[PDB]
Amino acid sequence: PPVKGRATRQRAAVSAALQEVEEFRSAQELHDMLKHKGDAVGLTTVYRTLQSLADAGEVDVLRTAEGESVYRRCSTGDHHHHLVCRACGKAVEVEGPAVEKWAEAIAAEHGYVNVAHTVEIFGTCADCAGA
Amino acid sequence: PPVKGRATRQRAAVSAALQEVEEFRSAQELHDMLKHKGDAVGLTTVYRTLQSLADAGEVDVLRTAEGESVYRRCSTGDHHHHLVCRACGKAVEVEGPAVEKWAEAIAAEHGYVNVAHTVEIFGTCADCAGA
Amino acid sequence: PPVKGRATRQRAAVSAALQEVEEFRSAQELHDMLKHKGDAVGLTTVYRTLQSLADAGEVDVLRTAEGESVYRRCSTGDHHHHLVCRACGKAVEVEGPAVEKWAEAIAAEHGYVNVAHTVEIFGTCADCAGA
Amino acid sequence: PPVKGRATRQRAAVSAALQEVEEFRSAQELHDMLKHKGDAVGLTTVYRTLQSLADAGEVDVLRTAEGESVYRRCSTGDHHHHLVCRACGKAVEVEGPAVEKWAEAIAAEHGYVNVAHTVEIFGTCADCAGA
DNA sequence: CAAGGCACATGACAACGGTGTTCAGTGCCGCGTTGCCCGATAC
DNA sequence: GTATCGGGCAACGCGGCACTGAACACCGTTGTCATGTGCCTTG
Ligand SMILES: [Zn+2]
Ligand SMILES: [Zn+2]
Ligand SMILES: [Zn+2]
Ligand SMILES: [Zn+2]
Ligand SMILES: [Zn+2]
Ligand SMILES: [Zn+2]
Ligand SMILES: [Zn+2]
Ligand SMILES: [Zn+2]
Ligand SMILES: [Zn+2]
Ligand SMILES: [Zn+2]
Ligand SMILES: [Zn+2]
Ligand SMILES: [Zn+2]
Repeated sequence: PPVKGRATRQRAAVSAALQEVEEFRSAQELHDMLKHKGDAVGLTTVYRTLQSLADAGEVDVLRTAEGESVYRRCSTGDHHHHLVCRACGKAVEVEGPAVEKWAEAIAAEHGYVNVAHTVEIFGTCADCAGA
Repeated sequence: PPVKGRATRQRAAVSAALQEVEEFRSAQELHDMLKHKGDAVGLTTVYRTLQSLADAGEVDVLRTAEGESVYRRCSTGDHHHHLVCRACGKAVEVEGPAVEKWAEAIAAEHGYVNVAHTVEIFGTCADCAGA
Repeated sequence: PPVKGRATRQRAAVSAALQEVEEFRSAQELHDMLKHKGDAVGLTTVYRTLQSLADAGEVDVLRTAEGESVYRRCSTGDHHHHLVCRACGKAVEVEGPAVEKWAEAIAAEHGYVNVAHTVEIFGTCADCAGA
Repeated sequence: PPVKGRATRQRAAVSAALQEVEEFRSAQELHDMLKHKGDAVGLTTVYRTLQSLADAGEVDVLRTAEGESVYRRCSTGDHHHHLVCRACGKAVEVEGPAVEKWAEAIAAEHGYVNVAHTVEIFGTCADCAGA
């Protein structure tokens, strides 16, 4: 995820960290990892870099029920929904043509000016269910 | 809106406000409406009664971008999703058989033990765009 | 370390950590220890409690060369001075009456109506020098 | 006022401004003085040249309560402790042998390999007390 | 019907855990500059 | 042989834009203390 602005070690390090993690992680959880790495990127810098890469669309952003937003790096450039397990903290990338068609059809039925479908699935995997 | 908690004048006043407005409203906004009525239900009372109704199932919960939870009363007890306009705060109930099937299919392919899917569409109204 | 206002678990949690620690530590450093302890006090909560305890005099505060203030609970509330080992991150309490008298005499020569005398020492122990 | 860095017009201007002031001055404030003179020396250049002079020991430094760095040029080459009035912002150099001996003695019994003793006094002068 | 018996209730505070804004302070990549450094010069 | 002269010069200056460290501010939610309101047997 190349940052749009002039490259610096801190922004490059957060970009590398997003590639290193394949799970949705909040800024506080990522900043703690970078502090343990010894990179020295500040919590405020981690917030600014995560927001810039997410605005570019390089990293996907999701919100939990608690209201804490989480950011993950996605291999697929194309838009897709996600099935996420809270216990794993990891998400699966899946895209639905039918759900997208249903959202457009619902917008057509109500004559809504624009469509911004937000389909997200939250389920726990069998491995986490086992204890 | 039947409330599981012991019956009191305060619970009835907030329940009346929920029935009065179909559109999603924040707990603070509902408290302000009760203050205007003269019911003067306490903010700590409005927050507790809204949350209690939600666990019972009388009210449905949604997340505004600002991150403030909003509560509305729904006539139908069947599973449904909401097509809501952020600009006008107007919510219309929408149901799709295909979205249920797609969510079930993603859960089945990944073999997650328990899965619950939350879906909503954000669009402006044709009347709203009209000037 | 007591806080003047009504006590809560979070105020007690930061106070317990300051009593447990025998060295000066920053708000961010103390917060990471508490997060691992599972107390779950927020960084803003760590800052508000630390500042209140320091005002009471329960915890003595020293300013580091970097400029990030570090807080520690001293053995006695009596006035004293500290010699800090940078490698240890811990200090030894030593007070000189003569230095206070010297500061008072020179302050009187200055003509100051009232004066505040502060002394700090930065060094390293013989054991810390060995590597 | 010698500068370790290669001599140039900008370095001549910052050194002259430091010579003119006999009180602790913020690096940004010295830059403000230089633009007022019309020297138009760069702020980044003012910061690096002040740091080089401080490393040389030509101009002394003090850490303020806010934590910003202030630089004062001193007539006396020999070591001393600055008594800076909080109200005036001006410092009079006073040296005490006893405080140095006390710091050395406590460090020696503690067994510290090396120690640096720093003493600062802050008070309002009788003239400043007058209003 | 009213006093008791008891509970659940309320509300006003007193708190808080996120994410966002000021800073002095410092990366950076272009510029410039200065005493040195040499090659002449025609005498 | 000296000496002043033009010009190049490469290892260094400079400045402006740009971006970063902690400490601090906001805002929807509560956790903790007290008391008035509601009902049920017992009289
Ligand atoms: Zn994705
Ligand atoms: Zn989609
Ligand atoms: Zn799982
Ligand atoms: Zn509904
Ligand atoms: Zn559904
Ligand atoms: Zn609309
Ligand atoms: Zn102490
Ligand atoms: Zn003292
Ligand atoms: Zn040591
Ligand atoms: Zn000095
Ligand atoms: Zn004064
Ligand atoms: Zn001394």
